[PDB]
Formats: sequence, structure tokens, C-alpha cells
Amino acid sequence: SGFRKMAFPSGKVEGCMVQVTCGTTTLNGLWLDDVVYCPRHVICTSEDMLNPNYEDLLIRKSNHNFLVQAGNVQLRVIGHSMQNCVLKLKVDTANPKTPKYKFVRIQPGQTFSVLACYNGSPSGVYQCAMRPNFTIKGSFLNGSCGSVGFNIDYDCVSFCYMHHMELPTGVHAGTDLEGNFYGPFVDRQTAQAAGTDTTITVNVLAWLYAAVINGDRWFLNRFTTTLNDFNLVAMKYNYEPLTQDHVDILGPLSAQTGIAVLDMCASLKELLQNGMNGRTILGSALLEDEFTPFDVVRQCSGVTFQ
Amino acid sequence: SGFRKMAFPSGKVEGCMVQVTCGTTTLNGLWLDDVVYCPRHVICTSEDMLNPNYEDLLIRKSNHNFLVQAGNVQLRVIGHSMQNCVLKLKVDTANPKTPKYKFVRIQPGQTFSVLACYNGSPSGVYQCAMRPNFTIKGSFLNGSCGSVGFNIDYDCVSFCYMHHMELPTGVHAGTDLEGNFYGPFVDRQTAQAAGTDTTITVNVLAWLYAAVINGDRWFLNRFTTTLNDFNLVAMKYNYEPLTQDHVDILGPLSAQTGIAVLDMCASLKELLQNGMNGRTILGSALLEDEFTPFDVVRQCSGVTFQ
Ligand SMILES: O=C1CC(C(=O)N2CCN(c3ccc(CO)c(Cl)c3)CC2)=NC(=O)N1
Ligand SMILES: O=C1CC(C(=O)N2CCN(c3ccc(CO)c(Cl)c3)CC2)=NC(=O)N1
Repeated sequence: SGFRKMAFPSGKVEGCMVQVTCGTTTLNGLWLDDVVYCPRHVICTSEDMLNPNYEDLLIRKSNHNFLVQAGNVQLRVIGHSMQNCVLKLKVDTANPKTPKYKFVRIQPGQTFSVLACYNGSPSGVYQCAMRPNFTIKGSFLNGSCGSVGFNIDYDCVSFCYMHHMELPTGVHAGTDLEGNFYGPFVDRQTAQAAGTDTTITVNVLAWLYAAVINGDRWFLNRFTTTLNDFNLVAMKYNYEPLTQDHVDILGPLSAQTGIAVLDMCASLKELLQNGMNGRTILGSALLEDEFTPFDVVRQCSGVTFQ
Repeated sequence: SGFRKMAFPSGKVEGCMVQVTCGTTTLNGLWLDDVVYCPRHVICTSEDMLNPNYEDLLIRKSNHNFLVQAGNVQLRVIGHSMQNCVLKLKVDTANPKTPKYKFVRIQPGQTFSVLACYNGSPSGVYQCAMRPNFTIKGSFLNGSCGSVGFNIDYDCVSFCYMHHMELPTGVHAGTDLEGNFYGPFVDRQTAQAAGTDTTITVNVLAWLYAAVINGDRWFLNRFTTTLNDFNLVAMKYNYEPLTQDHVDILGPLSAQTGIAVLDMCASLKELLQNGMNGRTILGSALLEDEFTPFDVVRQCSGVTFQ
């Protein structure tokens, strides 16, 4: 029993984190095989941050301008190239702790674990979701750029995020591991703002199923709504509309509890219109939307990893 | 910026988790040097759980009754002994991934990271606090016994908790690594209940300082209370009393924000008597008490580990 914000074990990722220094700028890099991945703005100075020309800045650099450290061992850079907003540093030594990995781009609403690092040293791990406005509500300080987000499928590490910058509203933006930004953001210190965020409805429903599994049932009722009558109320409260695919994803949770998806939607509709009236659900007084249906199944059924 | 439930990187602990089987019972073990630590109830059957005599049960066992697996490698048990509620299995191979470690017993109110495991395989990591009633609000399923809690100081792993059982109210109880239970619990399936829980006041104050650092200031005021006038209100709402040592611990947070501790206590006193009125603090509609003053400093100043 119980329900926690659970992150993946970070051991397989800790061994891939390195320190990358170019000039007086130092951030984190991802060392896989003989390639080190890091944000390309590591080659920027104070004069370039507002209007950088990464083509010019990179052409004026050589391999010896990049200092890469794996703990105390120095990695000799034997080549460099730029793929979108990510810099790829070819090194002479292949990382012997390279796990089975792949590069995946996630969708809004999906969750992943973040290994926050500083000077190539892991500092902490936490779970977060990609928001519908393509930002994440992370916890990052100065020097955290290059920190990566990941999921673990069986024995394979799926890298999905590399941290690049913090927006003025305190939220964070980054790219996938191919260098392509999540959302309409660019890696230059211009006045960029994120669009309006919305609540991930399918995640709230999955979180309500986790509550029923753990004994919280006070919000239930015997009513039933349709998918269109629910979406009319949901859009009023800035909730993402619910689709038939979302219903099918919630299948296993509905079977384990014996509560149909449209039944639970009627309970969520009541919680949106009347509030929670000082009561709590799984120790929260707000509706949580950063647990996917898979996160609930994994935590309420117990699947490990190799 | 930002504030998350952040756990320690679990890499150094993942390499110490093994699978321990005795009869038809399988749980997790901690492999440090040539010793494997696991809960002693692994030697119990169905007939013994309600009234076990661990002296008799252990004397009727031999070294070959214990099957220890580190992944696929089998560890030959060359000796066994019992220290309080923990079984110590001497094996022929010393764990080459043994980090610098120590065994520490934590106090109520302190936090630690939990590496939840099943069949010796890590499944997830999360942060939790030792409650004033010596339980933890964990997330554990069947087979999680032997999972350990830990903190990381510099390069040293401080083990502080080993999971033993879940109580009927859904909370969890365990021992330190010397086998001594936290709280008045025993490892037999009798009807045990935890005492009344209270809110960790010093942790709430530390969490309020984290909010001010991150831009949440709506709850502040210019009033100031005394330590005794605050404790009179706190005990009314089942809050732990505040001591002068708690004030000194909050020193660095008060200096960084320029808000005295007694000033913040006046704000907490108002939040307890009037509620939050539908407003949120750091994305929560409740007062969070599972962040220590050290957790806030570490996340709002960025200290890594070796
Ligand atoms: O999330 C964070 C990250 C963070 C941090 O280390 N930064 C801020 C972003 N910065 C940067 C430099 C150049 C360019 C373009 O040349 C860009 Cl776009 C960004 C690197 C240093 N500080 C925080 O406070 N929070
Ligand atoms: O936290 C958890 C742990 C858990 C779990 O694996 N257990 C439950 C406790 N159990 C046990 C066996 C014998 C004795 C004394 O002989 C005792 Cl005290 C406990 C071992 C198996 N299942 C859950 O659902 N939650």
C-alpha cells in the first residue's frame, strides 16, 4: 500500500554524467560510447548569449578548447560536431559503463525521471511530467544544464530530455537527445514565455484510481456521464479533453477496481464543480495530474527492471 | 528555481541489493563486504508468523537453507547469525561494489531516500520522513521487505532503515541496520497500531522558507510572536512544539531571506487559524512537513556528492 512520487533508479545514468568546460563556462554532459552530448550554448560567452550565431562560434573553436572530465579522468576530445541544439563531442575513450539505451521523444502528459547534476556530479533524482505547453516544472539551479531526463524499460534506458534553460516564470525548457527543442523555444536569452498550461485529464483519472486502490473512496458516486458531456465540463476548467484512446489506456485500472471509466469521470465532474471541501485524496488537497496510467500500474502492481 | 520531492541518487545502493530465499519465502538483502543483511522473518513459514520463536527457527536451519543471488551469480552462504531483528548471512565473496558506508539511526522528523526493491531488483526511489510515531508513509507491495533507506553525506552512504512490514493503517515499520525497530513494533503478525501522528513543525517552517525563496510570499505578514505564544497555538493543532535548537537550525534560511524565524512563526500561526483559503504554496494546498531545513538548503543552494 501507499503512493509516492516515485522516480526510476538512477544508477545506470549516474555512470554516464561528465563535466564539460569550454572557456569559463562549465555544465554537464552525457557520455555514451565515445560521444559526449551537451547543450551547444556551452560555447557561448557573455557577448553572445542574446544573439548567438552558433555556426560562427563553433567554427572558431578547436578540439582542445573543450575540457571533458569523468570524475578525475580527463577525456581527450578528438572531434566535435553540432546536431541542432546539442553539441556532440567525440572522445578517444568509449564509456565502459554505457548501458543499453535509445533516444526517444516523449509527448505532453508523459512522465520521466530527472537526474539533476552539477559539475558532472549527480545531486538528486525526481519525477516530473512534460506539461501540455512543452515545459517541465523542474528543480534546477545554476550549473544544471546538461542534466538529462529518462525512463527505464526492462533493461534499456530511454533518454528523452536534456536541460537547457529556465524561463522567466520559473519553469524549465529543453530538448530531446537529437537537439530538437520541446515547444517553441530557442537557446538564446530572449524574452520567451510559455503558453497557457492545462491539466492532464487522463493522469488525474489514473490518480483517482490509485486512490480507490489505496482505500480513498469518499469521492465516488453511482452516476455515469458520457465522453462528450464530460468534455464540456472539462474544457470549462481548463482540462485536456478526454478521448476514446484515453479510456482504453485506463482499462487495466478499471478492471482491477471494477469501476468503469465513465463512472470515474462522473466523480471527477463533481469534484471540479464542488471542490473537495477540505477533504484530501492520497494526502493531497489538489487534483494531481503528474501520474500516468502506467505509473499507477507500476506502483500498484510492482514491476522491477534489469 | 523550483522545488521537488528530491531523492538521493541510488546508484551506490543499487549494487548492494541481492535476493535472499529461505524455503518458499523470498525477499531482499543488503550485500556489504562479505555480509548480507535481511529481515529475520525470512526464516518464518505460515505456522510461525503469529507466534514466532526465532531462536528455535534459526537453530533448525543450516547454511545451505539460504539461497542468495546477486543477479545471476549465486553467493555461497558460509555462516549465519542473528542480531536483534536482522539476519546476518556471511558469504564467501565480498561485494566489490561496496561503497563507503556507515549505520546510523535517525530521529523522528529526519528524511531519507528509499530504494524499493523486489526479488533483489531495484524498482524505484522516493523520499520520505520518519514520522513522530516512528512509522513511515512509504509505497511498498508484497516482496518489498529488505528494501533500505539511506542518506548520502559527501561520498558516504548512511544506511538508516530496513523495511520489515506494513501496519493495518497502510503505514510502514522497520528497523535500523543493527536490527532495532523504530517505535514499539515487533516482527510478528499481531494486531499492532501506531500512535497518533503529529506535524513536524520545524519542517513546515523550512518549507515556508523554500516558498519565499521561490517567489511565494502571499502568506507573509509583519507580525512577530514569541516561542511560547506560538507553541500554545501549535499544540492546539497537533503540531510538534518548537525549541530554541529548531530556531538555530533555521538560521541559514532566515539569513538568506532576511525573515526572522519568529516572523515566519507568526505567518504559520495565521495559516493554522484561518487556513489557506483556496490558495496554494509551492503547488500544494496543504502544509508540507517532509522537508528538513537541510533538504531545503541542499535544493535551494545545490550541493552534489562524490
Ligand atoms: O534551470 C536553470 C539553469 C540555470 C543555468 O545554469 N543557466 C541559465 C541558462 N544559461 C544560458 C546561457 C546561454 C544561453 C544562450 O547562449 C542560454 Cl539559452 C542559457 C546557462 C546557465 N540556472 C538556473 O537558475 N536555472
Ligand atoms: O510493506 C509491505 C510489505 C509486504 C510484504 O512483502 N510482506 C508482509 C509482511 N510479511 C511478514 C511475514 C512474517 C512476519 C513475522 O513472521 C512479519 Cl512481521 C511480516 C512479509 C511479506 N506486503 C505489503 O503489502 N506491504
